[PDB]
Amino acid sequence: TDVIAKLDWSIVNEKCEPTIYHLADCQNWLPLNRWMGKLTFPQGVTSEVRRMP
Amino acid sequence: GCPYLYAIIHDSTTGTISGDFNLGVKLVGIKDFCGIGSNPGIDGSRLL
Amino acid sequence: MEQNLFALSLDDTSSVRGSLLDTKFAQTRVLLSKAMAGGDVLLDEYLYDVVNGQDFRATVAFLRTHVITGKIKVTATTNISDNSGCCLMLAINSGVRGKYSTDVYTICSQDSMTWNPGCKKNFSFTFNPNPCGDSWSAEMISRSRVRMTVICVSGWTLSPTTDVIAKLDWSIVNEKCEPTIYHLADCQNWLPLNRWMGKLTFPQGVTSEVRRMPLSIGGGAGATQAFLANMPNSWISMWRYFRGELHFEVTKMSSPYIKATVTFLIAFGNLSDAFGFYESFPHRIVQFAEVEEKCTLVFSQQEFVTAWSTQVNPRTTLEADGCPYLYAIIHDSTTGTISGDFNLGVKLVGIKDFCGIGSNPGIDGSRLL
Repeated sequence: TDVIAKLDWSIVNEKCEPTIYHLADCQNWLPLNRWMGKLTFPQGVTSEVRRMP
Repeated sequence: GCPYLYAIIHDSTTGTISGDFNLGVKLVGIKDFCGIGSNPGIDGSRLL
Repeated sequence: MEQNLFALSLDDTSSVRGSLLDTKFAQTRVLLSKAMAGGDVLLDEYLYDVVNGQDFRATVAFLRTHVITGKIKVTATTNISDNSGCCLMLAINSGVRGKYSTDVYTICSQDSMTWNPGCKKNFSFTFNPNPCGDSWSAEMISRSRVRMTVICVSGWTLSPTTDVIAKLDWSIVNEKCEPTIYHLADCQNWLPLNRWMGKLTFPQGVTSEVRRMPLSIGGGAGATQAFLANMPNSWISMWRYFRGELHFEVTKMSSPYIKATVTFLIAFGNLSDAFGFYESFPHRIVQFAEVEEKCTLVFSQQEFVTAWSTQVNPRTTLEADGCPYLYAIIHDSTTGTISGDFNLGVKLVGIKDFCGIGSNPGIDGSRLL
């Protein structure tokens, strides 16, 4: 049957911190969360390979 | 001339039920990033 | 500038060392049918030939090293759904002649490896191509014609949607290669035989089930109008009687879906099939977790009053038999939500504190199981 998933929105006790992007050429760490793709591998002994830019 | 992240099947996907072996690949971040010179730009990009 | 060349980093004789990356010298692709109940020969081939195509970091150095110092690590990759079983085996042997038996009992006498891709994803181990040295070369196993094999011991309890394949990662790992020679010393600290005991088959249903295995593993195993035997088993046949601590490796080759509780023990032959009170004899009860694949059975000296005949005459009634038997009884009842059988691989790996008694004149062939 169709199913459902519940959500429990709560305001937890944690400090809210900012996440800003600089133009500093050298960065200790920079987050991008850029998706790379949905890899799809069909069954069988097919010779399979995928490239991501 | 630019690197690629490769995903190769070592052995072979399989199962006792019709289906596909999907994989979500997400680049979360770059540690010790290093940006070189300003980019003039270039319209759009490869499609995947 | 110029320089003298007779004395350069050119006469290097040292064995290949490094990471499992510079050590990978061979990758063989071996396929599996969509259906193979048992005894199928997935792939047979001389060891040295496994390199033919290959071209990895280590490949080149593999051939060109006169004397290797490390064992070979073979690693298979292959997984199948939780609701399906199967059992494979990779076994190397020093040599082969004529139309040999590809059966299981024949190949697992030397270095072998068994497993179920249904519960344990990838299997691997290390072996020594030169069974009596501590060194070996590429040209070595090529000439002495070292043959390795791959077989299916028990079919799929359920068929996969498509054919599948399992890859192999041949590497020369950093481990000392040690010999494994058989003496004629009547008293031995430990003696390995790896003599297979049989493929136990338990049909579903509440059927009253029991199986006996001869502790008189002399002469070899059965076969129509002929017996086949590996070197080890064939060798222990050298003695009349014997005894010692028995070790056993019982493997599950059926889908973890096929649940069943089996109980083992040592008892004699005259025992009825409708006995029931086996549970009054010293025993070991065996269950299998959804994943557990192997279970080791140890039977100390206290389960045998005295030594027993290595091999007894084939035409011997089951009640006239006076030599122990390894018993496998169903405690409750095999079961499942899918048609299939609960197969069990029983292999006698070795005897601790072995004791061989007097030379055996011999006796042609042997009981058939």
